[PDB]
Amino acid sequence: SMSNRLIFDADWLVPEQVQVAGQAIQYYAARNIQYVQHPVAAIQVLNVFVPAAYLHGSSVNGYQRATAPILMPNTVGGYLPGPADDPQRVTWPTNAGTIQQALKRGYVVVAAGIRGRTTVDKSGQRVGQAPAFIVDMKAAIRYVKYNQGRLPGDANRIITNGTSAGGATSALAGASGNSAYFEPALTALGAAPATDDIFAVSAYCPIHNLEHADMAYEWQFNGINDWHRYQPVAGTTKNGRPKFEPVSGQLTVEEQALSLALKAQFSTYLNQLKLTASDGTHLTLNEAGMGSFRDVVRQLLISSAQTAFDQGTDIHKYAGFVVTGNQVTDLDLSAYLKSLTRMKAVPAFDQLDLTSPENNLFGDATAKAKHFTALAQTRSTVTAQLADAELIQAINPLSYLTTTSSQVAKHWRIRHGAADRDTSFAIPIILAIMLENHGYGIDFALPWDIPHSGDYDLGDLFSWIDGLCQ
Repeated sequence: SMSNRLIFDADWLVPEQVQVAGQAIQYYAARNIQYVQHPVAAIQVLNVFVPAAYLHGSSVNGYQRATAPILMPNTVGGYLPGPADDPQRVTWPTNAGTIQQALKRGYVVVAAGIRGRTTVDKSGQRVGQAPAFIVDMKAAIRYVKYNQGRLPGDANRIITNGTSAGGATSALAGASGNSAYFEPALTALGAAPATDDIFAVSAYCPIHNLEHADMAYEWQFNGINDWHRYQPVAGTTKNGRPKFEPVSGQLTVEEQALSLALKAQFSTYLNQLKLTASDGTHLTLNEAGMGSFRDVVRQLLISSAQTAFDQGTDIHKYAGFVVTGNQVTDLDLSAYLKSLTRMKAVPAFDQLDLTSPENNLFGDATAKAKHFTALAQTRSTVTAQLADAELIQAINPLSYLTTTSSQVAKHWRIRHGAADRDTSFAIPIILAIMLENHGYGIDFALPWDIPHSGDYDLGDLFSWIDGLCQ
């Protein structure tokens, strides 16, 4: 209610400790903070964790109470709700280990709970479909910035972090700072009267650009007709984590037809982005999906392999690499992809029968799921509506990056594993190249033999943050 003044009080902070790694890391915690005045769901609270030194007037890793970075990780995956995280959390989903390491590194951590597509309100109505996830993330950032003077950490050094749909959430927060689109939603929640632009983005395998992801996926995987992925199993886990088992299928003839069409469409979409190489050349694909853009994808995979080769990894786990002396000199990209295998069927994101996580993300209180592409609406196998075009644009980080803007975070670190088939490699590459081309700081790689996952390179992520902030 209006009684909630959204004022942080450091007297709320209580002392705790956690092991990392062989050592007791001391910090203070304030949990279950209602970060808006009119929440519609119990999940909309945030936790604050502060290195102990900052309540005792001292320093950690070059930082102090006034100056520490504020890491804002989220636990969103699959566009599902993401509970507020905690270094003590053992319940799934959690990146508690990352928070423990972040505190040791001197970062203030503000971990906000985020609605997602299955969230319902007290009356059982859905209230977490798009754009709830990003509205909540923004409302948490606003809480932090509004409380700059009271909350330890520098609110001008907010760095979001997330994996998968949570990586899209982090990227979207960095891309969409202070966008008017979201203001009515934020006003209706009674979010704090502050800005929501942030300093830097960390994103692992961001599942974004949804309305073009089907095109990209078939550009990458057309010609591969079997798909292999995972499905939940029964049993009850001590920590609530889901357990999985493999499952596969073969594309139907309908799917093969759509696949070849979606692949062709990708070239038209890609070329019109006007992506440019470092020499100024337009990165393009021809009608067959071949060209300088494909050469960039290949070179990033060769670079991934070279880094691994140099460490004594056997890169011939996968097919296609040409090694000459000590150098990975080329790559048969089709062979590599056949050995990696296709994960998703067709379309991979906007399913014709509205059964994907992304379909459900684009539902609303009336419609459980919607299409978000013209192709899937036209070819729908169930009665269905298309989501509003403005909403689809508003939740795509690329919509904001057609220019050099100062609402956009200046610094980006994006990773997508070279063994990650949850979206085409083209999707994070497009994001990275657009950022580069518009003058933003972008540190990008496809780490070797990494699956769909995040937070596996914290030493390097933290060195990047410290390079920006110390």
